[PDB]
Amino acid sequence: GSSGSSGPVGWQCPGCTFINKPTRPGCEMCCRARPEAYQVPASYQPSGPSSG
Ligand SMILES: [Zn+2]
Repeated sequence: GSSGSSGPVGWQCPGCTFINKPTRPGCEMCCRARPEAYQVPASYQPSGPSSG
């Protein structure tokens, strides 16, 4: 495969290669379901704001 290809986050749509957030199991462009094969880093958050 590719040596050191971490790149940006999110799973690249297996159809439109649309780097979709690691929290969105679906696509936005071709709304093509997320490829189960892919792997998401458990214990992940949308990085929401805090401190009111
Ligand atoms: Zn897509």
